[PDB]
Amino acid sequence: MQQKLTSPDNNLVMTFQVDSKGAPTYELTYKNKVVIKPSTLGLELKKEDNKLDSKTNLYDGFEVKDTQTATFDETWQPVWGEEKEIRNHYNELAVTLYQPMNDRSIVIRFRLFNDGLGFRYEFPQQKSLNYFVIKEEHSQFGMNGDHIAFWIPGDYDTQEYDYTISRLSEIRGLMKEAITPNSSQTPFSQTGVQTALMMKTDDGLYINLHEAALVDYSCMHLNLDDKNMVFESWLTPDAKGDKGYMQTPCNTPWRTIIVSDDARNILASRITLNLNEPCKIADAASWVKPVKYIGVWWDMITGKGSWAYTDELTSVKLGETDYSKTKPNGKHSANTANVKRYIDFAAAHGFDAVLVEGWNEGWEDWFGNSKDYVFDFVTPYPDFDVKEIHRYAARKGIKMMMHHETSASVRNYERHMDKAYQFMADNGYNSVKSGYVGNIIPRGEHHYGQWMNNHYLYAVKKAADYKIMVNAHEATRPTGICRTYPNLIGNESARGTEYESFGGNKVYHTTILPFTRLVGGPMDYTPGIFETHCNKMNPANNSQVRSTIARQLALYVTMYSPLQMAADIPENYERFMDAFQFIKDVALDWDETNYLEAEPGEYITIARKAKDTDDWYVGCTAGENGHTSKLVFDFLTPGKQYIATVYADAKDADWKENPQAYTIKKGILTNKSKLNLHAANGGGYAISIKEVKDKSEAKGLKRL
Amino acid sequence: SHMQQKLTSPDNNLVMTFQVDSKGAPTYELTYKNKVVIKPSTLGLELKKETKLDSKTNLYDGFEVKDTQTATFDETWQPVWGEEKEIRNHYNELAVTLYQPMNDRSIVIRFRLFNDGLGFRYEFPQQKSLNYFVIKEEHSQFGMNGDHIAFWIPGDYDTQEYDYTISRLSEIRGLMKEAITPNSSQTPFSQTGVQTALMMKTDDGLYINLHEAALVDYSCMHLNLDDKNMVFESWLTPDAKGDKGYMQTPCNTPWRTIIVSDDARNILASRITLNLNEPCKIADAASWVKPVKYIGVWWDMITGKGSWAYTDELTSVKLGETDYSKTKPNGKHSANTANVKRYIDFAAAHGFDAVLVEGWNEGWEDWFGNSKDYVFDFVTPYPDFDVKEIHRYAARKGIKMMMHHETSASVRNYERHMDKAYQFMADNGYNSVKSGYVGNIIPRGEHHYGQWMNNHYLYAVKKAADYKIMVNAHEATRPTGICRTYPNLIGNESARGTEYESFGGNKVYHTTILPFTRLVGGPMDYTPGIFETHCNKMNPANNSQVRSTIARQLALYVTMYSPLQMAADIPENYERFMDAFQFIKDVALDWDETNYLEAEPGEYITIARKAKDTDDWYVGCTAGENGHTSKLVFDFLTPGKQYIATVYADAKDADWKENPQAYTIKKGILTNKSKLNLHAANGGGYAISIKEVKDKSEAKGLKRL
Ligand SMILES: C[C@H]1O[C@H](O[C@H]2[C@H](O)[C@@H](O)[C@@H](O[C@H]3[C@H](O)[C@@H](O)[C@@H](O)O[C@@H]3CO)O[C@@H]2CO)[C@H](O)[C@@H](O)[C@@H]1N[C@H]1C=C(CO)[C@@H](O)[C@H](O)[C@H]1O
Ligand SMILES: C[C@H]1O[C@H](O[C@H]2[C@H](O)[C@@H](O)[C@@H](O[C@H]3[C@H](O)[C@@H](O)[C@@H](O)O[C@@H]3CO)O[C@@H]2CO)[C@H](O)[C@@H](O)[C@@H]1N[C@H]1C=C(CO)[C@@H](O)[C@H](O)[C@H]1O
Ligand SMILES: [Ca+2]
Ligand SMILES: [Ca+2]
Repeated sequence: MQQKLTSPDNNLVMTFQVDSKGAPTYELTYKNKVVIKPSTLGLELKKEDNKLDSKTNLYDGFEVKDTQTATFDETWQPVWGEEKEIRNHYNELAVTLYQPMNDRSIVIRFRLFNDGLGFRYEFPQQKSLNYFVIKEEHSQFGMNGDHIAFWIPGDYDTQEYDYTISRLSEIRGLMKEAITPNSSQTPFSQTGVQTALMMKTDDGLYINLHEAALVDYSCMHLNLDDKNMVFESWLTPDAKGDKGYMQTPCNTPWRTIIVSDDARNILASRITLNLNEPCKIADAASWVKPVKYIGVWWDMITGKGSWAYTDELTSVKLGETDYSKTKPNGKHSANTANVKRYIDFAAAHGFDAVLVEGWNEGWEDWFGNSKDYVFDFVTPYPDFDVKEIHRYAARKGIKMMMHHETSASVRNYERHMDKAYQFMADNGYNSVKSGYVGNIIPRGEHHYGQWMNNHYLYAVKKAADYKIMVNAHEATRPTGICRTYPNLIGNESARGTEYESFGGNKVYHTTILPFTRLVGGPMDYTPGIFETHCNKMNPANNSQVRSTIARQLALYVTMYSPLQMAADIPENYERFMDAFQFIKDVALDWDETNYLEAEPGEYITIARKAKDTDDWYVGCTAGENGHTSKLVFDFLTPGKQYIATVYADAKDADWKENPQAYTIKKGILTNKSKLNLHAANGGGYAISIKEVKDKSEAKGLKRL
Repeated sequence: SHMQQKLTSPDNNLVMTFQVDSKGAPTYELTYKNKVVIKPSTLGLELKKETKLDSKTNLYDGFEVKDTQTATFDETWQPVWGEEKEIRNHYNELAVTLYQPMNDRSIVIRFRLFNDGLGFRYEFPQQKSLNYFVIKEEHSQFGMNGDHIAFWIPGDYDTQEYDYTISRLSEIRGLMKEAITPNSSQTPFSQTGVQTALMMKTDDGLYINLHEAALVDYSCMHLNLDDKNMVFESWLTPDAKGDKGYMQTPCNTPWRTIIVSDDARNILASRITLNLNEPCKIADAASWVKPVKYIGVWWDMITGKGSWAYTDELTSVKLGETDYSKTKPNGKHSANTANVKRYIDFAAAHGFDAVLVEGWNEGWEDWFGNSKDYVFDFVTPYPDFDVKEIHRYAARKGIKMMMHHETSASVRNYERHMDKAYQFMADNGYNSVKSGYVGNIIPRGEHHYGQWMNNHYLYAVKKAADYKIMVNAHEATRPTGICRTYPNLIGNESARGTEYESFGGNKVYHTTILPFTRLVGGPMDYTPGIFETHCNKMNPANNSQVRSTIARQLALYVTMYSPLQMAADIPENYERFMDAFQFIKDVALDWDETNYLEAEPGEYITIARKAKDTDDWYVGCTAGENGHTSKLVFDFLTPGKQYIATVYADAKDADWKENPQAYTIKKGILTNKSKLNLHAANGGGYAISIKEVKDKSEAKGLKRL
């Protein structure tokens, strides 16, 4: 009767069966500890526009018709990632479920790894199941206790919320305050949360609930039954309230449960990526590449500068408004002379590209007007010389990063997309930062519905045809699709550094993101703010970045991404050029990654080996209690000497009272070295460890 | 303030009186020859709100006249194609600037009064307190002076493919249920809602038409009747969230029109709709836009004889995955090279310009009602359709192929494929395309006539113009004169066409109403020309019968104006009646002059037109269930000239139901002194070709008629 699937190491066991009413039921244990209590699986379908009642049932009345098992064990290499190779090793169980009352069958495929379980529903092409609409997916995740969760409010339009750390039973009472103001937001439940969801159990376990390969389907959130402690899939509705237009053969994305008694193993898990389809960009390795950049950006985010060219018009209309006849507001940062200054800085310090926002016509009306024809993505303002900027950047060996804020007007963006990408190709742009700020147009749709998920992928696939890399802000959070389309080098899709200018992010924010948001794909977090007091940029902005300078440096290692921005303005980096050296030195791609220390909400310490080098980089980020590390460099090569530079919080450093106090020490390290470092409140540290290649490097240096 | 204003038509017959009432509501009234046409009616709009009412939502009262400007316009222009060579645009104008103290904002209401009607629109100037706004409801009233007889179809956000109903305004409510027949995509909105291009006949001898003009960047207007006070009010089409228009100043609403006369023929002669549209924007239009007479592989599938699909063995298909080469032909796929060539041969042998082919591309297996997103790619042909060979062959025969772009209402999908689709047309010699939008709109939640889709339809036409492509769009929002601005929009169905004669039939009087309603604003691709009226001969399972005689079908080439005319039957049926087919072969598609000889909505329409750049005339008469007797006087012909006339008429015992294929053909001479008595049978009519004699040899052996 019951089906049992075991992980390769025998530590995890998944038991499957249908109850007495034919409802698919599964459960999972880890080291003999209950991780997932008996939980049901199934979906309810929309009644077909006027048997008709029984057809809506795709949740019970099932009989196990057939079962197939198999084992997979292959290694693959991502174009860019946290390590050179990833091993995909799992035991699989596929259950064919027949539903007599509707004469149709579905398949539930289970893949069990040593670090977690993944499952998905498969809908075979058959006589009685072709086109169908999903009313709701009912995938349950029954918890064995009132765990501690690290969560953000379930929302169909934004994920730019600070995390909350509380018991599952406390979520309901905390939801109201957890939902802060945002340009576009649609919370759905007093107990709804987003994925990836991170939890810590009283019996020493760490559990992460998420999904993988979100394609041709609506984004999954989780709704908590806080009486029975059961999380259940809650999909994003379209403009009519429906949750998915399907056509067999088709599959739902995978649902994942990553678990371990060691928090570091959650970060090390590659289940999400392993469950995605293999790379579909044949020549990816020839053009896809990591990018370290700076940009004309923080000016506008802080309010010092503006995206708009003029402030004298009540509104603008592309093709009618003649900007050449308008009065400059004197705050437009995207002007040729200023852009060249950034290009100079980028070239002088080894950066790959320079982002510039506010370069094109239309910014006057970019915010909250639900404007359809808001941008054309190709017409520059009078003070932005596309060709001259291109000429200069190219001569300096710098690439300009295109900016495509859509103001959430999606049909408008698609209509202009080919011309926009061609414009990029014709003017030397091979990477683009897109955005979707505001309520979606078509009006009625949400940012994470099936409709928009299709758009985001459409944009990435078309970009691949033009050999363009994409960094999409406000898009649906990643679920590992980067394996399939490596040109998607980034997404924000979470609360980033920009909010440190909008009131600030919680001190423990970066000690949570790697356990949640980063599972499924890198984030364009835009770290590197040295002048943490925003009033120095804009007197009217009293927001303060909750970090020390040393912790900002650490983020280049603790916030993984092949796309890394040094977000502050050149002048501020010039004020602390000694600390800036770490940002200049740090790599963007890795051959190896060692998670040294990890505890969600408290601290994260990671060491990574730069790809194709013998150099290592270390970073530690900590919460309000700071953190003391006892580092052991036994991961370094035996018999080798290393030049180590330690960027750490000075004594009494503090994110609030003394954020710019840091020390820099240079010495020698070997695999026998041990170091004690203390991360302050909202602080951390960064270490560059370069293999000695010449005696004339250790001169005057002593062992640390 | 500001004593009521008076606006008069050039001929003094119409008078529009405007005044803001005691509560600040803009009010207008209209009289024709001292008879009330429009009783005091208010104008204004309610806006969407951006513990108490927000005054900003109020754009209907609390106004005061701040300024007024009058002007007269009198200019003549020439359409690329039309019912006559030149159109005179002559009106007296009154523009009223209305200031709203409570919101510190102003709007303008512009009135244009012609000898045959009134047009008005709202204008929203760019200003400090009015920039971006959303319309909740437009409140344009049209107060009737009585319980008039109306020729209407159910107000609907998704379809206009309904038969007309003739009833008193007070009877609409009780007839609505039965007037709403089954359709693939329909959204009725009121028990007393009707579609615009509403025709009425009053007890005191007036004919009134209510409609709109220049429907651009705005939601389609329908009319909702208050049958207790007989007041019609603008009812716009909602978007997926229920809103009725996203506006940004400066902007204007489309024009609202009231066409009136005591002579029904003058309703047909009115050019107010076209005159209110913006002038042509296609500079080189004359060099590529041209009328098209065509036939097509079409009726086969409409009747069920053939299929659009290539195979019947699949539960569904997925473009790019389904390999049609490995599928079994269903043996009913009409869109195959050899068959298409037969049509091309026929088109060339009889002087047609183009051949339409439907079911040529992959995907038709799932085209109907699945709300399928990636339903077509508009470029990949089925295994049995050789695009290049057909192009070479058609070119060799002097024929052009008409592209078919059924979208199955999946709009984002069509837009994503549009440039490649139009480029494919250009690369393969297709200069015209018949598009379609069958099914509920995708994005799901939108309706066929909302602001969103109206934008799409125009987007498709404007892009087509860049490719020098002409468009004929089925299921799109009904026309409002935009063809003046974009002459490449040579057609729309957007009403119940001949296809329904195969779906149970159209009412016998249908074609005696369309010219008074649907045709106001633009031509219709009605696809006339069915000679074998019994569909069971095409498909035994189809017992539908076309409600027409053969002679009436010929008449439609003159009474259903269009620069795009199809001869819808299959070649074999035209072969059976080649003598009658001669009229379809001879009739012109564009005209220098049009004379409306007889006209009564629901009963009969008789029209005479002079072919452009010729001295030849064509006449047609279409009648309802009571038939019609005409006393034709050919004084519109040129004095002293001889004409070779061929009369195609119903036999004395003809009847659409019992004897539809009984006709007579007479050839003789006509002069401006000639007179003919003709009788159109029940559901019948007649057609006449009148060619000026160019060589005395042509009149040899012929006598005067
Ligand atoms: C540019 C940015 O705009 C939006 O951010 C808004 C926040 O969501 C609001 O909550 C609000 O923040 C205010 C605080 O609530 C308030 O307590 C005080 O601290 O002042 C804050 C600023 O007024 O206002 C924010 C600005 O409107 C939007 O939600 C966010 O996603 C946008 N960021 C993206 C857009 C662009 C432009 O193309 C890029 O520069 C960024 O990289 C994107 O991430
Ligand atoms: C092709 C055509 O399909 C749709 O027409 C459907 C009618 O709207 C329905 O009411 C229904 O008619 C049936 C009668 O109700 C029933 O009493 C009996 O008489 O049988 C009739 C036929 O079954 O079914 C019709 C067929 O599904 C749709 O509404 C209509 O707009 C469509 N016409 C356009 C589509 C194409 C294809 O690309 C072109 O061939 C035509 O030119 C278009 O006008
Ligand atoms: Ca953002
Ligand atoms: Ca149709």
